[PDB]
Amino acid sequence: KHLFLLGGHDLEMQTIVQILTDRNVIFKDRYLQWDNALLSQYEEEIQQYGNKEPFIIYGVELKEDITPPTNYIRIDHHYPSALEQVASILDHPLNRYQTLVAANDKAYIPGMLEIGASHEEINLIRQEDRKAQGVIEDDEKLAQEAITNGTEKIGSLYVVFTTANKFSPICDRLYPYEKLLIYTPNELIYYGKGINSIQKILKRYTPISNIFWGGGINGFIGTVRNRLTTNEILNIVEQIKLLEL
Ligand SMILES: [Mn+2]
Repeated sequence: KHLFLLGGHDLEMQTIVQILTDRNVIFKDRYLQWDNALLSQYEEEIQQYGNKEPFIIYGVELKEDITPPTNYIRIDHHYPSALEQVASILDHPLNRYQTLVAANDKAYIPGMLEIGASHEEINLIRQEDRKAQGVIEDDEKLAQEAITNGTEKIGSLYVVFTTANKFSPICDRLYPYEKLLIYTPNELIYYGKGINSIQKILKRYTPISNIFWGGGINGFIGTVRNRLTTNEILNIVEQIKLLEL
């Protein structure tokens, strides 16, 4: 008797829920999100089924903050994706939509281009991932108005002013880009090349406790919402634009 505990919600997890549902496999979805994708949320299930023989508990991208039981199998990324692993466990053959979900999860748009995604499949997967991540229609429409009316190109840098709360509707519509700076009155995020030079600027204005970053070709660096004043953000924006001279 297999039991799945699900973690952070994205297109993959939403595609996993659908496969589990169509294979009649029991799962508990606590509508979790990356900020709280912890094995601790499921202690009630861990204490009912854990170490009991007949049950195998699969954890799907669950952070193991408490000690897992003996009948726990971890499903995460390191190499197959959680969707592929779950699909091998269930011997479910992935359809085209599902192979594109897996590719998008592993490698964003380049991963879909490598499997031969048409332009309208990429848009559809991108749109469906943004919905599954909680982007509301308003941010989509604010991204279109920001791109159309508040986007200003300087050197290789895209600079976008917006009142949106989520920025993926902007990123996905401006891709491919080399440098992208998105700012609101309350936060800014920088995407693309040169994150370390942007790092010097941000530290001149805030502790590193309020800065978040990720490396690589899809690298980014930004400030946590409302941790900088609007005046400080406006000043930081100018200094980033002076890096293009
Ligand atoms: Mn994944």
